[PDB]
Amino acid sequence: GNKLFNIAQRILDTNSVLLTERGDHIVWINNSWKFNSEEPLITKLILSIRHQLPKEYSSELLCPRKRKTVEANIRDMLVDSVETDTYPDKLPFKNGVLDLVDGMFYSGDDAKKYTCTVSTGFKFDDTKFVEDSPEMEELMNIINDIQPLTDENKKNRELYEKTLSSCLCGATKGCLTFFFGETATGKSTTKRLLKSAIGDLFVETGQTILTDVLDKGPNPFIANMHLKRSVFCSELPDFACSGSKKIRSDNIKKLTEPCVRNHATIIIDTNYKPVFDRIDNALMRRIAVVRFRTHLDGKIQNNRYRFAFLYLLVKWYKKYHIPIMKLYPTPEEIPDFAFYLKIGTLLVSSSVKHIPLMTDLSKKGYILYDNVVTLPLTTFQQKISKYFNSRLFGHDIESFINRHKKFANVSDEYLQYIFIEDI
Amino acid sequence: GNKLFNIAQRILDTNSVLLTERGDHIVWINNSWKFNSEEPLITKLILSIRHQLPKEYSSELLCPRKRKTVEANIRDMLVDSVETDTYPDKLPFKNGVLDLVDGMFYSGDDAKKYTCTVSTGFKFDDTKFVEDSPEMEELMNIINDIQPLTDENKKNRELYEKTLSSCLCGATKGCLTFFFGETATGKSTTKRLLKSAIGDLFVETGQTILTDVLDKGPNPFIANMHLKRSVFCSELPDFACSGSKKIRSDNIKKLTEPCVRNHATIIIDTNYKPVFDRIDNALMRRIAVVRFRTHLDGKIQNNRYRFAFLYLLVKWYKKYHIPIMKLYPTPEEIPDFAFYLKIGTLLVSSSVKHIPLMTDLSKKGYILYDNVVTLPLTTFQQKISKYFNSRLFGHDIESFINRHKKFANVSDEYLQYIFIEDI
Repeated sequence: GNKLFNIAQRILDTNSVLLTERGDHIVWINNSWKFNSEEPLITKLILSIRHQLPKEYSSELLCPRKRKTVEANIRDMLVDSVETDTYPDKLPFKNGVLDLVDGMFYSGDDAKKYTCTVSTGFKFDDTKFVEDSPEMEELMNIINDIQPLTDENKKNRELYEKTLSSCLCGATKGCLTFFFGETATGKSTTKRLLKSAIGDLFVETGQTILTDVLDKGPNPFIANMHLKRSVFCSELPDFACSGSKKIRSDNIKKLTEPCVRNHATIIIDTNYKPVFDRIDNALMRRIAVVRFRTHLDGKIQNNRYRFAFLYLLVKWYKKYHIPIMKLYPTPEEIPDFAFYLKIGTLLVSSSVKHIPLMTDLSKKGYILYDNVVTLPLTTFQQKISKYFNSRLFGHDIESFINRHKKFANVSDEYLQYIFIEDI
Repeated sequence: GNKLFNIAQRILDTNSVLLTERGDHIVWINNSWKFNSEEPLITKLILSIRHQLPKEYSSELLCPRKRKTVEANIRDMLVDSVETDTYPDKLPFKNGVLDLVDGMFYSGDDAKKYTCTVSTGFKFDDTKFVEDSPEMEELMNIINDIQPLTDENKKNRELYEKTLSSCLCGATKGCLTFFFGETATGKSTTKRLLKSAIGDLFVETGQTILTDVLDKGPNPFIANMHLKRSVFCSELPDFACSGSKKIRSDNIKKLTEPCVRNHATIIIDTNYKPVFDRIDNALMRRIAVVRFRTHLDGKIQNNRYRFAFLYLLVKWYKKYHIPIMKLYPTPEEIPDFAFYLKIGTLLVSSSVKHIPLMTDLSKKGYILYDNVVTLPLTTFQQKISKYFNSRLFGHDIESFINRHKKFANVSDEYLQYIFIEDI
């Protein structure tokens, strides 16, 4: 056999080139995984790899024709595709990868076992990443001041922790966090703090994507989120005042779908209660709200506590986080949302069980027209007005009636729903 | 004579490369058929098959130039052309193919004779596939609880069994199926079972990109379904309220025929009565409805019932399904159709034989217009009111008279339809 095939076999044995599902080849150089298409990097690896080879095989990887032949031989013997960006339990660095399972830092060729195409953008240091230090002593007071240790907030505190516990674990988390508070309440103190802790992956924006459809075109806002670990909405549109675009909805549902991969959590800071275009029953299944009831900079700007802040995060991924990543929505604390569940509980549509009960509802004023319960117009309106405060609620009631004006005819105005309290 | 020519002849004799009359060659490598729109794979196949040859025709199969020469010789020996995915009774797995008419599993080169370019995405095994297991016992318990064998539901049960087994998943089948019943009655539980049974080939979609024209723009759905086996609509209540789009009948006609391969069954399931933009001839033929009126847990997540669902399906296919996948419509239980069927039966276009019979209709007050028998305007609006209630059927009557009226000159509009109930 010729020497070129043996050299190619040896290079493949020292596995450094992999084939992706897109048909491109990824190479291992400079302790990093390079993935490129316009510039072939195979020959560059061939030139550098010659040092750790027998001298007889060496001194031949100099004429470009030999390197081209070796590259062709390597390319012709790769038939199995592999997947990238797996193990959603470790995070990369400029010098290796840190595993959350045991807090150990793979470095050098140990990183080859993980196909991580991104990095935190800065070097990793084991120093200052300890459970006890002067920075360790001077910390966990800002959080306690910002997050009270009271029992009623304690669970909320855990929920407040949970977001950061899910901040870096990327498994296409569909959930929305709403940090509610006011000025100088410490909510902004955590702002950009993760940028000190994580960096590079931390990205923030305003309302540009909050009031528009991401499918508008090939904007960068639908390109960078494919690999970002987390995102953070900022600013205060103040939906209440005139001129706001309210909420462009279903964008959250669209982004919940993987691809079009996506592993960035979304956090929105608000000093006011938001106003939405509409409400769908699935919306309460994703959004959560965390409040703050409380109300020096250069040191954080120096990023002294970069490794120190990571340790309490590690403890938080130890707590309530190892088995599952699940985020539990809390629609109860969301205003303009309790009304929807209240009217849903008190009002039901045509079900299987009401078939005999119409016989009773006939004496309740419910006509049995079209084999369904029909209530005379404005009768339900006055019933609700007696069972509610009207005013702001009454406007929402009228809006819901307009949205669901289930009228068979223009002359025949009725409601297809059934009053629970009528029973 | 020429060693490379003999090698190419032997490789062709192995029957591993085929032409697909589309400018591309399919290659049988890694126990699977792969296309050639990617980088050429013939050289990879040659390098792989290298071993199964004499050493004399093995040593020189290392230089890329000789491999390219052999490939060029190989390309000149193909003048024929074969199709892909022709047999409709085969279900392709990752490690083999399952027969449906008989019941047997190929695994390896035995399955090479079948040209299938798709797979379920999961490897198939005889273990947990046979009967007499706790999983299948739970399986009949579940399907008997959800679908009782009562005489009321016996037709519903038989249509439901047919619809699941209606997917031979190998040929284009029309008659878009419909599922209606009470929600939260195990109807939604079956979609996860179907997802487990099918795997990657199963795709479900909600009401999105459905109420509009699917053909406009290069939509991914029309691009991917060419080699898909089962795609059906998700369970969503119909948007019959204010500010809601309607169901376009042109899309049904577009999807009922293969694109210029629609070998998939389309099912629309919901617990809410749909509404219709327009009606026309044969549209009731392409719709079939199965009632779901009649009314586990973590075992669905671990797909422990993934297997044995296929023995249920194949037993259904053996049960009265093997004489063709012909479907039958059920438009009786659909609104906007009963009155349409009645007016179709009660009215017929007048012919020459009805010309003298007009004299009898002359006793009823009908007047001939343009020396041809017809129905004068306003002389039948009250006639229809006798047969059908004005309040509900008046909108349908006015819509029909606005759509189809054969509006002639002023005071000469004519209706070439007679009443068979009167005569």
